[PDB]
Amino acid sequence: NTVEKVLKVKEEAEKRIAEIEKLENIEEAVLKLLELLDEVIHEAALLPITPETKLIWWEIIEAIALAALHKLLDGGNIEVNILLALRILEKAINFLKMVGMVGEKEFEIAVKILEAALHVVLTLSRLLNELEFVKVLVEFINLIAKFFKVLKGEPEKKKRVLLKLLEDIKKVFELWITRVNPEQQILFTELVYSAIEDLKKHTLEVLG
Amino acid sequence: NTVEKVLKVKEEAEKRIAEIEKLENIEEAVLKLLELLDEVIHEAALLPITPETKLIWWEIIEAIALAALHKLLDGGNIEVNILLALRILEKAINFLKMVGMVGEKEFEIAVKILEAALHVVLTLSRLLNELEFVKVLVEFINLIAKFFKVLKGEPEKKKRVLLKLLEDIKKVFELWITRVNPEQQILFTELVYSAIEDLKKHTLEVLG
Amino acid sequence: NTVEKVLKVKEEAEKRIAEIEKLENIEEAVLKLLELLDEVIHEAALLPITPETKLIWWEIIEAIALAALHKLLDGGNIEVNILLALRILEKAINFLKMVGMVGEKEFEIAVKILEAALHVVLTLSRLLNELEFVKVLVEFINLIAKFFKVLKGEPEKKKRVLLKLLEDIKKVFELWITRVNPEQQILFTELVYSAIEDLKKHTLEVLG
Amino acid sequence: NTVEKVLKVKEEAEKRIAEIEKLENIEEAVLKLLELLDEVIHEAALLPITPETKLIWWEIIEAIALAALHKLLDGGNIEVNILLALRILEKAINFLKMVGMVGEKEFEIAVKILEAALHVVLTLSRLLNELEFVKVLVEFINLIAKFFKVLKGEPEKKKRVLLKLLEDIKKVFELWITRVNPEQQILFTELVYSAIEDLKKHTLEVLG
Amino acid sequence: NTVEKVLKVKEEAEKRIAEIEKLENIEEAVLKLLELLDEVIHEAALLPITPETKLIWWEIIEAIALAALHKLLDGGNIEVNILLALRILEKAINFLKMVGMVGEKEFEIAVKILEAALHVVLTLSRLLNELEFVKVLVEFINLIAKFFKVLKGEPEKKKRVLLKLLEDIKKVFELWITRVNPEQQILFTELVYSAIEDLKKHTLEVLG
Ligand SMILES: [Zn+2]
Ligand SMILES: [Zn+2]
Ligand SMILES: [Zn+2]
Ligand SMILES: [Zn+2]
Ligand SMILES: [Zn+2]
Ligand SMILES: [Zn+2]
Ligand SMILES: [Zn+2]
Ligand SMILES: [Zn+2]
Ligand SMILES: [Zn+2]
Ligand SMILES: [Zn+2]
Repeated sequence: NTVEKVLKVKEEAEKRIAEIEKLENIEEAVLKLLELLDEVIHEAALLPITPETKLIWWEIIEAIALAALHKLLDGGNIEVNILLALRILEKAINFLKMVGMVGEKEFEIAVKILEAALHVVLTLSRLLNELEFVKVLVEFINLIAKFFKVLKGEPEKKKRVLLKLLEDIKKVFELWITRVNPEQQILFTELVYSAIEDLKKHTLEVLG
Repeated sequence: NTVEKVLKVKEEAEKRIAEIEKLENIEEAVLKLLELLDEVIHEAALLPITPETKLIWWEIIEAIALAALHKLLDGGNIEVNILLALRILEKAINFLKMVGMVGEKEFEIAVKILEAALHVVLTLSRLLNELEFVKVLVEFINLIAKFFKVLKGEPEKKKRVLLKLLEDIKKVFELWITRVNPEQQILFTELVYSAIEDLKKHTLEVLG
Repeated sequence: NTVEKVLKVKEEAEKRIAEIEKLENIEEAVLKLLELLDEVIHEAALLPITPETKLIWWEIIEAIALAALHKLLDGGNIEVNILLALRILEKAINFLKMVGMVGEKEFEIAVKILEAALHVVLTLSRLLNELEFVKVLVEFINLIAKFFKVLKGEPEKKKRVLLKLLEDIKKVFELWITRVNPEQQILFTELVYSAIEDLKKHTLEVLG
Repeated sequence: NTVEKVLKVKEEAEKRIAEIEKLENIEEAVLKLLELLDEVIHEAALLPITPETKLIWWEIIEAIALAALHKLLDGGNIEVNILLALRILEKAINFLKMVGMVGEKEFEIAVKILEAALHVVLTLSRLLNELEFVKVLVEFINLIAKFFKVLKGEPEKKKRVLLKLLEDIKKVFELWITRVNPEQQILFTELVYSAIEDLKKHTLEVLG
Repeated sequence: NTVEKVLKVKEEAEKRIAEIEKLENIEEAVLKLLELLDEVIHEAALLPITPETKLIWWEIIEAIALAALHKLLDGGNIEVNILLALRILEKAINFLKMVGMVGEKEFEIAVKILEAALHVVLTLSRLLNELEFVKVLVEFINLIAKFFKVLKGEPEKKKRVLLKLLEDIKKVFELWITRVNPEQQILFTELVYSAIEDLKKHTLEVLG
């Protein structure tokens, strides 16, 4: 049966997650987690999707992704780690496209993954240069736009989630901007606020 | 009749624009929009131009170009996006050459395209390095000189448009220069101001 | 009986695979595996195909091909190894042609062989020059088009497999393109995206 | 017998240490000490480890490491010296991995090396910029996590050592933070306290 | 007697080594040393091997190989020198094959030759381009796999030697990777780490 295959995949994935967790070397652990995500998504693509297996696939993806993000917080190069976080998010979005329609549980899981990735990215970007920080900010805003355009749901819930993410981003940016001299302050504030407003317009038209 | 052909081209172009707008991947969307612009210009070159069809052709070009520029604001690599904006402007200038004489409506449309490209370029160049920023500035000033050399119109209107563009450039540059140490400040100020003065001279002699 | 002959061939092939695995020199090992594959295909052509023997033939082909691909990862010249991987894929496609109609198990085996070849090719192509890398990419996209044109199955499964392969290719290409200067970036991006869209068109029309 | 070989190695290492101490140029001395450490570790890996030779190997490694760290305090480029301290610590951790089980004396020696490296790193990082200082802090916290993950011992002793190291780090950080403006203060305090809490969690789970 | 012949070979080999050492031109000296190695191996193949003569043959091979490697460090073309180091290693491996069973002294000599070749290769590859450096790394990892597959010994000693070699390679690679932009960083890290994991799997299966 298909469900039996999915739970076998889940068991093997948890075993591999424990094995990687016992690897004592963070740089070679995140790559193994990414390869595990790739294998899981390949297996998911092999078999046809059904409502009962969607939740199990989402739990597998959520476990692997959260483990990988926390490992990204545990040492390495900052820019490489930010790139890896964005790539994990992109793989999640591709799986979202493949799985099609989602329910409330899948919506919650996807929002959890997005929120964890956002927190990791903000924590890591606190240590970048000015141009790199603002570039990472703009890139993540565009990624949020893509994620909300692919993911479907009731407009009110998506609006609330978007507001929460924007408040997180704004808090970090308003703390960070005080170090960049009053003219670069104006430049970066205009750029970031325009990006946020364009994001709001895009997702609000998506809601309609 | 030529007019029905041009309106059919317009209908097809709007249909393709909607299709591209629903493509969820920005990097593949700008390239498709540029390809659509190329096909539209090839069709325009195929049939001979008349006063009635000029306006319709300009609306098609305006729609495609504005969509492409806004998509350029929506994610990608900064330098590639700036190059693509300059490419869209150059295609518009080549179409202006092909058309020949331009009236008031066509002048207004072309000025709008130029202003949109300038705003996109400034917004994106805010995130570049020093040398790359100044190189982009000089390149866009030269592009403005070429655009005003090709385009014909009343000297006072062109003077007002040129002054507005120069004020935009000067505002962005005067905000940006405060971050580059007082000697590089003198170097870049000399270079940029000389470029602007040469642009003024060239366009004022173009007025004739 | 025919089935007895097929299992005799299978046993001989496994014995030869073990012998080659104990050969300690990779360049001679891949060629010996290719010769074994040729012998197996000749034997398959000699006997008439039946539904029960199709699975056994596919298992033999799968074992030999996966062993040869993993050996291709284990040392040699990069370009020769890429060519050998493509040759193994082409031999599998020719066997697919000779066999004809396939079930779900044969579909899974063929997709697994294709994915193993794709991963080997991407890994080996990371070390090529710009032009060679893009040439290998385009050649493999055309090979994927041929493979999907020859292989028959339900449109949804083929669409999912194609999407997964395209995501893999886009992953590697988007990591690689950041080293080739913002103008070659535009050139290669246009070329590769046009190739991918043409592949999508061909495959989707094949599905219908 | 292995033992007399190990004391030969010890005699040669001490002779080379004296020779390097008489070299009057600090940049060439740290590199020579690192080469000597590499040679000693190669010799150690050559022969199989025994309980009696473990102590002698640890005394040799402790002598070389302490000499190299003190030489790192005696002049050079700050960032290169911090990097070299981290690499000495990483070599000690790799030797910990190779040896395996560690007794009380080896535990004391390893903690001595770790504490010396920490004090050197804090002293040198006192002269860095804000971003570089906080990056070095986070890197060393992750290195402490790796060191405690590899090294085994009674939970209470490891807890006490961890508390001592954290008090050292916190004292230096609380002195340093008063110079970075009240908003960057909040940013860096959040980041550093989160890193310390993660370190505590990881180590305490390792103890269990 | 055979032993007398072997010591005659040794005496003339040392005489030739001194003559070559007095040659003042390194390019002609490495080729002469390689020719001397070829002559020695031909002589060794001429007479049948015995337990007593194996050690003497290994001392001759070790002397010639170490002299040739150090000369490779003393000037020439970087790529040609790396190739020549690999050829010296391959000749040593072929001699290992022809000799057969290996004791502890021969194991020690072979490991020393391998380590000398590895250090020469790392030192010379420090000055290559990105693609050439990674290609040399992958080639040497495959050569290490071949060497450990041909050479026989107790699993623990081979495991320790392999771990030391991997730490050497990782040290050089982690110093080098910081210059290649964060996306090529991910690409090369995935490639190299996968190669190292495959090497570990291969030799650990060989140990069993
Ligand atoms: Zn952690
Ligand atoms: Zn939040
Ligand atoms: Zn937008
Ligand atoms: Zn304006
Ligand atoms: Zn292998
Ligand atoms: Zn894949
Ligand atoms: Zn001192
Ligand atoms: Zn202390
Ligand atoms: Zn020399
Ligand atoms: Zn070494």
